[PDB]
Amino acid sequence: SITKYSESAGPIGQSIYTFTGVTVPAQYMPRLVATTTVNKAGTNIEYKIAVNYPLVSVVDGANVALNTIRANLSFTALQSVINTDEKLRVLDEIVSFITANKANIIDGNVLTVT
Amino acid sequence: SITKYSESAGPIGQSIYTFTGVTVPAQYMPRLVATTTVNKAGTNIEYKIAVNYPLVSVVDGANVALNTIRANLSFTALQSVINTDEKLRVLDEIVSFITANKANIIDGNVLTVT
Amino acid sequence: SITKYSESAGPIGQSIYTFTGVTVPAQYMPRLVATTTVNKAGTNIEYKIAVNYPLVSVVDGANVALNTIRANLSFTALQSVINTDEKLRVLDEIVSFITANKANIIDGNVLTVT
Amino acid sequence: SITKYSESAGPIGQSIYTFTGVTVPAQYMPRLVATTTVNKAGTNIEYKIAVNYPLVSVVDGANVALNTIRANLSFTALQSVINTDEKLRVLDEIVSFITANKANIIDGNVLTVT
Amino acid sequence: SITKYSESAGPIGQSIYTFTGVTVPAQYMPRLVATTTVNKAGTNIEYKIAVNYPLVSVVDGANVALNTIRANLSFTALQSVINTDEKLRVLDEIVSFITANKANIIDGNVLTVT
Amino acid sequence: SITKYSESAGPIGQSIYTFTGVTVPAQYMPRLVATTTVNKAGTNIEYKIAVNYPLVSVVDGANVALNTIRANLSFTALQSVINTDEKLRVLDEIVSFITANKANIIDGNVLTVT
Repeated sequence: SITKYSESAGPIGQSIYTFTGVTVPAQYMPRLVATTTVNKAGTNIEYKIAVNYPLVSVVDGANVALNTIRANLSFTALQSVINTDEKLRVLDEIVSFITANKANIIDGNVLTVT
Repeated sequence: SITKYSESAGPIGQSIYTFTGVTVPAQYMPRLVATTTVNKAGTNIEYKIAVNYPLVSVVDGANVALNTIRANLSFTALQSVINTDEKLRVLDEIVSFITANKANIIDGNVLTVT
Repeated sequence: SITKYSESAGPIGQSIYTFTGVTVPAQYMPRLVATTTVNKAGTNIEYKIAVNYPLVSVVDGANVALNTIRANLSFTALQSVINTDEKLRVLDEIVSFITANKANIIDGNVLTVT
Repeated sequence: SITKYSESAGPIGQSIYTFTGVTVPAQYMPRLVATTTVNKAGTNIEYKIAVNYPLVSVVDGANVALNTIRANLSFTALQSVINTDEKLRVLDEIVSFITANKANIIDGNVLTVT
Repeated sequence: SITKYSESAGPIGQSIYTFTGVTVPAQYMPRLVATTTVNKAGTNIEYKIAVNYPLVSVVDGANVALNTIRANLSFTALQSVINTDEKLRVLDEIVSFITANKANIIDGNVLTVT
Repeated sequence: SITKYSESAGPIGQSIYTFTGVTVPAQYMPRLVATTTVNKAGTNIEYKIAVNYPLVSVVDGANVALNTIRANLSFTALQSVINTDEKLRVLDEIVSFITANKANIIDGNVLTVT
C-alpha cells in the first residue's frame, strides 16, 4: 500500500512512493525510494530501496521526528552476465527469510523463529 | 531454501546459512548471513542480511569467480521506542515492493512492472 | 522474577536477563547481566552481576531515563585453590547482611536496623 | 553470622563486622565492611559491602595469606527520587539471583543452575 | 567426557572444554582447546586441538605442576575443494590408528600392537 | 583400515602405513606415519602421527596433486612419571572429541555438533 509520488523516466533513475495510511506533513511523510545507479565501469547496476518512517510527535506546535525507522536494501544487478535464475534466487531467499523470521527481525533477534 | 551452518549464541550475534541447491566447494558457496549489532549509544539494534552468490566459472582449467552477486539489507530495530506496528509496516512494505517488482529489480530496472 | 534474554554458551561468558514486571521499550528495560571474566594470569575468574533499572518518563513523545538505579556485585572465584566452604561463607554473609539491613540499604543508611 | 566490631556514628559512615566462626589473628581476620558515601553533587548515596576472607596457610613455619577471597557489592540509594518499590525490586532481584545460582557463582560459572 | 568452559560465538574462533573426572583447583584443571584459524588467502581453515593435562603435585604446601601431558592435533580443512569422503577418511584413519595402538603410543613405542 | 609400508625394527623409530581403499599410483598413495623420538634428557618420548592424503588430479596427461589433506598429531609420553590412567585419559578424550565433532572439524567449524 504505497501511492506514487515521483516516477523515473526510464529504467535508470529514481522513483519515490509515499505510505498510504499516514496523514502527516510531507517532510515527515513515510516514503519508499527506489534508485538504480550505473557503475562507472558499466559492469553492473545497483538497485537501492530506501524506506524511511518518521515517528512524529508534536512539540511547541510543530511536528518533530523524535526517532525514525529506516530499512535499506541494495542489489547488484550485474550487467556483465545474464544469470536471471541465480539473481532471482538471491532476492527470493532474502524475501523468504524475512517473511519467515519477521517477528524476530522486528525485535532485533537473529535467532530463527520456530 | 537455506541450510543452517552457524547459529548465534544469543539474540545479538551472527548466524550463517548456506544455499541448499548449490553443491560447490565452500570457498565459492553462496551464503546468507544475518547479523544483529548494538548501537554504541544503545538507541537501536541493527539487523543485517547479507547474501553472496559467487558465479563459478573455469579459466585455464581452474575454478575462478569472475563475478559475484551481492545483496545487503539493513533494518533499524529501534530500542528507544516499541512501535511494533510501524516497524512491521516498514518491513512489510519493503518486502512487498521487492516481491512485486522482482522481475525488474534483477535487471537493474527501477520502473514498476505492472 | 527475571526472564531470560541471552544465555552464555559455556560457564565463561555473559548472560542477560530482563525484569518481568516492566513493559517499556527495550533500551529502558531493566536488566540483570552476569559476566565471568578470566584473569590474564588465569589465577581467578571474576563474576560480575550488574543490575540497571531506568526510571522512565515521557517527554516530547519519547521515553527518557531521567535517573537510573544501578547495583553491582563482583566476586573473585579463585581458580588457584578450591576453598568452597570459605567462598560460600563470603557470599552467604553478603546476602545475610543485605536481607537483614535491606530497609536501611535502600535509604542509604549504614547503621544496623534493629 | 557476623560479630559487630565498629558501628558508624551516623547513617553516613562505615561499619565493620568480623566473621564469627573464624578464630585467627586480627591481621588475617575475615571481615564484612559496609560504607555509605555521599555523592559530591548529593544526587545519590552509595552503599558498599566489602568482604575480605584471607586464606591462612603456613610456609616455612610462618603465617602467610597466599590467596584472599574478596567480594564487593554496591547499591545506588538515589536521593533525587524516592522510588522505594523500584529500589527494592533491584536489590531483591540481585539477592535472589545470587542465592539461586550460588553453587555456580563460587566456581566462576555464569550458567544458571537449574 | 568433557564439559564446556568457553565456546566462541562464531564458527571460526576458539572453544575451551574441561575434563570431567579430575578434582583439582581449576587453574590446574586439564583442558581441551579447539581453534579454527582461516588462511589469509581463504584457501583452507586449520582446525587445532590442544589437550593439556597437568600432573598436580604438592611441594612445601603449594600446588605445582612438575610435569604436564600435552597432545596436539592439526587438520587442514580445505575450502577450495570439497572432498568430504576424503577428509572424513583422514580423520577416521587417524582416530582408528590411535584407538588401536593406544597401548604403545602412551609408551613412546612406534611398533604395532597386535 | 591401513596396511603396513615400513615398520622400524626398533621400538623407537618410524613406521609408515598406506591407506587401503585408494587406487592411485603409489607415489601419490595416502599415508600415515608414526614416529617416536626420544628427548635428549630422556625425560619423555614424543609420538608423532602424520597423515597425508594427496588429492590426485590429471593435467596435460600428468599426475599432479593440486591440494593435499594433512593431519598432524603429537603426544608427550612422559618417561619420568608413570601416570598411565591419565595418559590414556588424554588420548581417549581427544579421540572422543574428534569422533563426536567430526562433521564440523571437516568444515573448519569449532562449534559443537549436537
